[PDB]
Amino acid sequence: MRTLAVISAGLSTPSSTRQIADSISEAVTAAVSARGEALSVSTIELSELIPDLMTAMTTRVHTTKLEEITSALSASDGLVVATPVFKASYTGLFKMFFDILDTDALTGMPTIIAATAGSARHSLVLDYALRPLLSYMRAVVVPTGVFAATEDFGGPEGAEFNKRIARAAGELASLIVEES
Amino acid sequence: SHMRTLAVISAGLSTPSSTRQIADSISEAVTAAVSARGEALSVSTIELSELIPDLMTAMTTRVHTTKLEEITSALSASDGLVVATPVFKASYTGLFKMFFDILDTDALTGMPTIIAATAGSARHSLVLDYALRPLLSYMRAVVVPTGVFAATEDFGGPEGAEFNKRIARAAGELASLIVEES
Amino acid sequence: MRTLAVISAGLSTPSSTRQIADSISEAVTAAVSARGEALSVSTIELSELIPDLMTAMTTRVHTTKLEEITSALSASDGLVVATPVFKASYTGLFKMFFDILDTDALTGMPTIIAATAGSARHSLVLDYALRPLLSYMRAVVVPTGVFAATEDFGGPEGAEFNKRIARAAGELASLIVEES
Amino acid sequence: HMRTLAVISAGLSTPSSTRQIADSISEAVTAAVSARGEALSVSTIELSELIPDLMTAMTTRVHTTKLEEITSALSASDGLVVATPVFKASYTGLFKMFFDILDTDALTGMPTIIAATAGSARHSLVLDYALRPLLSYMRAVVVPTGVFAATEDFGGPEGAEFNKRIARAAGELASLIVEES
Repeated sequence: MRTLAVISAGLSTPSSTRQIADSISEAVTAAVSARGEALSVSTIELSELIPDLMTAMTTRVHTTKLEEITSALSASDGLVVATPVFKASYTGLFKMFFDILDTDALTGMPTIIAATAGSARHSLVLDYALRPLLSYMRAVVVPTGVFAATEDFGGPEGAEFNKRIARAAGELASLIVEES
Repeated sequence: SHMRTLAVISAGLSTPSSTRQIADSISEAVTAAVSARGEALSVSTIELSELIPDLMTAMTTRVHTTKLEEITSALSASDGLVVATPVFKASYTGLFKMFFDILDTDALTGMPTIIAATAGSARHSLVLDYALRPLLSYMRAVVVPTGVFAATEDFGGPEGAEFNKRIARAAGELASLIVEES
Repeated sequence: MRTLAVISAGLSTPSSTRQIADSISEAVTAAVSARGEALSVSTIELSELIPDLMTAMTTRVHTTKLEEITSALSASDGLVVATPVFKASYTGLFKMFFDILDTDALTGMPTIIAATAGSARHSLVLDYALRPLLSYMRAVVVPTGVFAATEDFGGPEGAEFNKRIARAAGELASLIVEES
Repeated sequence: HMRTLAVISAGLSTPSSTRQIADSISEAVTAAVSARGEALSVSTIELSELIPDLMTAMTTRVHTTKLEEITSALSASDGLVVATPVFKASYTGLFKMFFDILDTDALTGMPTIIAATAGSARHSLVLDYALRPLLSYMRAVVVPTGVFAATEDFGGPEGAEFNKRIARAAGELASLIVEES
C-alpha cells in the first residue's frame, strides 16, 4: 500500500483550500485504485502547526510533533500541496513549512501543486510561485497544476474543472505506482 | 516634511544577521541621500524575528498587539520603505511573506520602495524581479528600478566597490521620491 | 511639448493590442492635458518592422528605419508597451525588439505595461514577464499595469477597467510632466 | 526503434556558448540512453539559421519545407533539450518566437531538459521563471534538473560539480525517454 501526503494551508472553517485538497487526494485515490493499489492518505493542516512552526523560527530544533510530520512526509510516496492566495501568491505560513524542511526533504517526490481563490486572475501563482518552489526541492511536479476558482464551479466549467482534477490525479497516480 | 521617515523591514534570523547588515547599509545611504537633498531622515528598523509572537498571534486571530499596531501604522505613514529578506528555498522567507499578508489591502499604496535580498552567491539574484517586485507592485507600492541583491561571497575588491555604488543609486532613487512627496 | 512612444506588437487586423494601446495613449494624452501640456503620440507597430528585426539578428548593424525608431524611442518622455499573449506570456516578436535595444535605451523611461488576451487567467504576465523586462532595463514602470481581458469588457467589470486605464494614465502623466 | 532527441539552440554567435552547453547536454543524454540499453538519434536545430522560415510561419501560417520537417520531427521526438542565451534577463525573442510558432499541442507530454547560458550565474532563475513556465504551459514534462551554464564558473571544483549536474539531467531525461512505448 502506498502513501499520499497532503499539505493544506487554509485558515478558514470550512476551508476552501482543504476542499480542493480533498477533491484531489480522493481523485488520486481513485486513480491509484484503477491501477490496482490501495492508497493511505494523511492530510496535514498547517493552521494546526503554527505554534511548532513558530518555535522552529526562534529556535533551531523542532518539536517532536513537527519532527514526526516532516519525517512521514519524506516517506510518503506522493505529495499534494495546496494553498489559498494572499497578496497574489502563496501564503506566508505555507512558505514557512517549506523553509523549515531539510534540503533533501522532497527530492524526487511526485507532486500535484494546487491553489485556490475567488477568480482565476491569479492562476499563474502555480507556475510562477509553487512550481519554482517545489522544483527547487527537486520534486517532480506533474504538468497539470490545479487552480480552483470557486467563482467558476458548476456547469460546463465545473465539469471541465473536475476533468482537469482527474488528469492531474492520473499523472500523479502513474508516478506513484511506478515507484519501486 | 519636518523630517522625513523611512521604514525598514528585515527578515533575517541569524545573529549577527546578514539581512540586517545590507538593510542598514541601505538605510544609511538613504539617510545620506536625503541629507544631500537638504532634509533629515528618521529611520524605523523592524526585525521580523522580534515579532514572531505578535505576528503568529495575528495569524491565529485577527487582532494586532499594541506593538504591531504601532509598527503597521507608522509603516503606512512612512515616506519611504526598505525591505530585506534572506533567501530560503529560492525565494523570500515565509516569515517575510507573513508580515505582508498581515497588512491591510492598502497599507502600502503609493509607497516609494527599495527591494533587497541577500545570500552567499548571486545565483538567485532574480528573486527580486520575480518574487519581491510582484509582491510590492501588487500592493501598489512604487518600487525603485534598482533592486539590491547582496551576495556576500562577492564583497570587497573590484566587485565590492561596484556594489556599494549600486546601493547609492537605489538610495538616490528612493531619496528623490521621498523628498518629492508633499 | 511632450513625446509619448507606443509599442504595439499585435499581428491581427483589426488588432486588439492596438486597441488597448490606443485607449492607453489617448487617456495619457488627456491626462497630460489636464496638467497643462500637449502630447505628441507616436505609435510603433512591430509587425511593420519584420525585415528590420530579421536583419538585426543575422547581422550586427541596424537599418535606417530601425535606427530612427530606437532613437525616437529613447528620446520620448513617456512610453507604453502593449502585446498579445502567446504561450501564456509576451510575444517573441515583442521580445526580439527589446533584445535589439542598447543597454541604456530606456533608463529612466516612465512606462505603462499592458497585454491583451481573451480571459484574465494569464494577467500575471504583467508582473512576471513585462515588469521584469522593463525593470531590467532600469525603466520606471507605473504600479498600475493594464491587462485587457477582451471578454470582461462592458458591465460592472468593464466599468472598473476603464478606471484602471485612467489611473495608469494619470500615473505616467505625472512622471511625464515632471520631466523638463 | 532508435530513440530520438530534438535539440533547440538560440545562440547567435559563432562559436556559440548556447550550442556548446546544448551539445554537452545532448552528448550526456546519448550516454545516458546508451547506459539504458538503447541507441539515440540527435536532431540539433539552430534558430539563427531558421529566422526567415520563422518570420514567414508567424506572419503566415505557412511552413517552409525546412520548418515542416523540423516541427514534425519535433512533435515526433521522444526527448527534447532546449537552450537559450540570456538577453534582457530572460530567454531570447528568437527563442520565444519558435515556441509561439508551434501548434498548441506540439510538446504535450514531451520529456524535457530546459537550459540557458550566460557569463555569470546572477540570472540562473530564468530557468524556473521563464523557460519552465513556458514548457509547462505546453504540458511538456520538464525534468527537475535545469541546466544553467555560467561560462565564468567552469573548471575546478565548481565545473566538476556542474558536469555532474549535466549528467543528472541527462539521466532523468533518458529515463523518461526509454520508458515510453
